[PDB]
Amino acid sequence: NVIKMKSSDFLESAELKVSLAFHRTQGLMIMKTHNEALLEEAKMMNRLRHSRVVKLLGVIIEEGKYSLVMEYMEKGNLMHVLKAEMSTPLSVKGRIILEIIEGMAYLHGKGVIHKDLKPENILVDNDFHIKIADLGLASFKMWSKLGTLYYMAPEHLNDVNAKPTEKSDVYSFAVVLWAIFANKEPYENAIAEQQLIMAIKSGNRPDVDDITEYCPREIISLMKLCWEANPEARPTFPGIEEKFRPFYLSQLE
Ligand SMILES: CN1C(=O)N[C@H](Cc2c[nH]c3c(Cl)cccc23)C1=O
Repeated sequence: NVIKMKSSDFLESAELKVSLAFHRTQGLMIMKTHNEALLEEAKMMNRLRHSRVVKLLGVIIEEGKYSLVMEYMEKGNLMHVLKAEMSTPLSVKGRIILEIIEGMAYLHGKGVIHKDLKPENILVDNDFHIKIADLGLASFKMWSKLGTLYYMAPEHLNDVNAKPTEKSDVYSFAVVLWAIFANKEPYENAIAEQQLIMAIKSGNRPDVDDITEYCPREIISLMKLCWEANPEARPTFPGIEEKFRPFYLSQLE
């Protein structure tokens, strides 16, 4: 069940519009700050309970304040971790890839298409374990009513009519795979938003040759399959896991 929280249960906040908040009992939490259906959508999102998914612990529904309260991941997002001293060994990277696949397969099993999967939505703890988050509320309908295109499937670029599918998340994952090995955002040479959109829609993808740090040939083949222009040519997350998991256990531990 979802917990109705009061802003009096918090001692102070600091904007990391997300914010770190200190609860007087449950400790550290993240706070992101139609009255009736808002709490039912909170109950629905509170059902997303998995080890690789940031849990919605509670909601603040007060006169003037409407906030979503989530579990805190002490290291921040994936990109910030990757750029902070690029020591991150290959076996840890492979483990992060496997955890992302597991979280995405869980979400799709609950009928949830993310739509905004990117390193900014992959949060990290002190042991380098990850959880998928939806900080921009891409998967919300009521709560959302009250460099980002790098991870967007070409079918949605310049086409808002296109219904997002489970294959839209597979494409985002493919670009996340490239970013994990490159330790940076793709398309550094792109000059304009319009040219980048048209280049991607015409077949352009992140530079596979721009990975100075070693990346196994099998992972490069996987990202090339996941970022295929035809959504139907992309594999599903359990299909990715069925090939990645045995590679991870026999080559990366
Ligand atoms: C904003 N928010 C989260 O990041 N985690 C919780 C639960 C949640 C809702 N939608 C999610 C998606 Cl699409 C991915 C991971 C967690 C969630 C939440 O409310």
